[PDB]
Amino acid sequence: SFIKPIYQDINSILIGQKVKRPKSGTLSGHAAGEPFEKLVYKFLKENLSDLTFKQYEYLNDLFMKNPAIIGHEARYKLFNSPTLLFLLSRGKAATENWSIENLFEEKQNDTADILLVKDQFYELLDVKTRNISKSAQAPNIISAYKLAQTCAKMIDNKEFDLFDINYLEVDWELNGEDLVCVSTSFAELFKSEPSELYINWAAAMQIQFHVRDLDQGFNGTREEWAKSYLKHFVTQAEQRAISMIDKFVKPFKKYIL
Amino acid sequence: SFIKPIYQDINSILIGQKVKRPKSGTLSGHAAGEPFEKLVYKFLKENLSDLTFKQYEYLNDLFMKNPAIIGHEARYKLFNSPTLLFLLSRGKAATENWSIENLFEEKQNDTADILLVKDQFYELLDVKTRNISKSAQAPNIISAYKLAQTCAKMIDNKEFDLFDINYLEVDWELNGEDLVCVSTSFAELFKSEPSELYINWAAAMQIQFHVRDLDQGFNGTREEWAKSYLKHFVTQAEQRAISMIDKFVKPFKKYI
DNA sequence: GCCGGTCGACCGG
DNA sequence: GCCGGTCGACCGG
Ligand SMILES: [Ca+2]
Ligand SMILES: [Ca+2]
Ligand SMILES: [Ca+2]
Ligand code: NA
Ligand code: NA
Repeated sequence: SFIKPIYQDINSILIGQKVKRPKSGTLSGHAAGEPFEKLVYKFLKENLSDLTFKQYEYLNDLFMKNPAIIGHEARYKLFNSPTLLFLLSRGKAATENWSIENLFEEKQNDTADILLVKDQFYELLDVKTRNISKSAQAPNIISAYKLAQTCAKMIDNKEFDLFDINYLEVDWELNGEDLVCVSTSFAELFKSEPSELYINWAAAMQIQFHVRDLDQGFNGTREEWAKSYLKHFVTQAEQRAISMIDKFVKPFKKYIL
Repeated sequence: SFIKPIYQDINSILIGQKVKRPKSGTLSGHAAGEPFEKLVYKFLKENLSDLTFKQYEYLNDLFMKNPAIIGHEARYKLFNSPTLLFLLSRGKAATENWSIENLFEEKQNDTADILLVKDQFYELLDVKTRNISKSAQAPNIISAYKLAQTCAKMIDNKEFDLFDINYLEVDWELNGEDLVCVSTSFAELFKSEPSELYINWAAAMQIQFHVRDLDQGFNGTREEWAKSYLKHFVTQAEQRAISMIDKFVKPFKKYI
């Protein structure tokens, strides 16, 4: 990680940073701590200025550093990596229409919140804000499906030393007429036991876990991670197939016969 | 519907309205046109003050005119309807610790945005916002599961005349800073063909469609709508179990 | 004390 | 038309 070494510099400037609350008055979903994510990034941009990039920010530069390139085919080859492309790309149309006049904007679908790149190594940073004023179910981490594919693309293309997926939990609470961070948590996806990783199918097939509680004792290799997770996914997919019928079918069959 | 009769009147007030954008970043999800639901409730309050209630505002009122009744037990009996309870009631410890000094607030998973009650009849209205500046996918209408549960309850209790679930789509487009409502659409769930409803399992098993495109020509009994929906629900469920395997199993089995 | 359901609203490598 | 993932972050009728 490119943040791990300065987690204390970050964690510190965070706790106690009174930030105005959303003018909307819902504090749910994106609006929840959206301003917080911005807060985190802004710091990196000033500390690790050379490695910090917003996912679209990276893209716009990537394309702009190669102006003599056009079309989707050519612009995709600029990733020099299938996996890393499947995680950061935009889509035929969006890619083909890119321009210095029609840049890329933040897309709700984007895999990573912030990108940290250096020495041909990428760190996909996804921050999760958590309202400490209450106790709720584990946040959405990432799509198990998009994770299963990323593993396939890793195994097939043999790319085990290219990127990392790390999370930064930002605990906040309501105080007065504005929000306030009260603590933080960091963890590395590829450092946790894959087999134990929880997949919430209904919840957009997302993996769910509080960063604060994520274990980090995986001693195996990266290749060993992918292959191990992909096995966990399938198993859970099968198990879910059955349970789905046992829960959304059986108890209702007495209304159609 | 207590809204329909004056749809044209609401549709005229909303068009033109504006809402300042948040942190000036990704106006999506709970942070998108969300604020427009606050304008629907407002105008609805001004023209139907005796029937407009935030689902929580309503519950706080119910309990407030029943000082004698305390405890989750009896407090639930205050709904006088299982189904509606499954759709409006709050948690156990929540209804227990309720006091005029600890009222209900906005819950993130509350079935409705607005509740229009009148003469023992309810209208669970769910407002939908949308940036028409782009051809986007259809929004989450409601949990297909929660719906199947609702119908099943409607048949166990014969409650085929008590509530209606309707939707109000409000389209907006960015204009400098604030977002300005440019259009509107209204539609009644229980009028659409319960069999042509699209269940997106990966998307919180939510029913998905754009209000402006929902068909309104069902010509059966409410009892029929339910029976049908459960037949359509149970079917799709089986089909999903099979689709999963061929999409999250076979293409990944080469890896072990 | 183990687990997963719901709301909001997004385009198509 | 039609089909369907994905990011965000929420507690118990
Ligand atoms: Ca995030
Ligand atoms: Ca709504
Ligand atoms: Ca299309
Ligand atoms: Na994520
Ligand atoms: Na809904």
